[PDB]
Amino acid sequence: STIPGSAATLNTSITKNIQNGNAYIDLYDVKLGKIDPLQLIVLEQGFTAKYVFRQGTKYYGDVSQLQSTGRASLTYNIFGEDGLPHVKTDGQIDIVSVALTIYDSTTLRDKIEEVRTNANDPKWTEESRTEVLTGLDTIKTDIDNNPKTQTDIDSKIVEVNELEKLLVLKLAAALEHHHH
Repeated sequence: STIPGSAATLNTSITKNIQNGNAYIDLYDVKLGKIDPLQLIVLEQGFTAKYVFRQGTKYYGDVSQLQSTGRASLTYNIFGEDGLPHVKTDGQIDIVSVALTIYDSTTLRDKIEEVRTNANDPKWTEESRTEVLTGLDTIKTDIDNNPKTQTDIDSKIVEVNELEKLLVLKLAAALEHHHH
């Protein structure tokens, strides 16, 4: 919840990015400039924070530099008004470390739009179109609102491919409706 003596606390109300006290960032959102890591914490008056990501063998000071998915860390270094690190009551430097999952819904989102476009072709029965769009809407709502791992993203791509196979041609339906 809040590290004893720390001037910062994780903003758990930002449920797209914070779950179970862990952070998640979707590179899709990053490329749209939608993610400001500073908005994920609440700071006491008189203190500032600078974030630093560690991923692989590199530190990154700008969220826009994240380019690979996987596990990483997100740290907020906390500074007093003099620009120096805050030292807490307990004699330790004030830093807030958060486990980070980086994922990318970009290909899933493209896939979803491709199936949507396909499904909207009037050659498909309305009943199959509707079932397919319903499944796509469920997935899209989920990724819009809820953080995922890349494994989960990849599994949803498979679900989307499978949904697309539910489309039925009006031609096929008209010939099933025939009687000899």
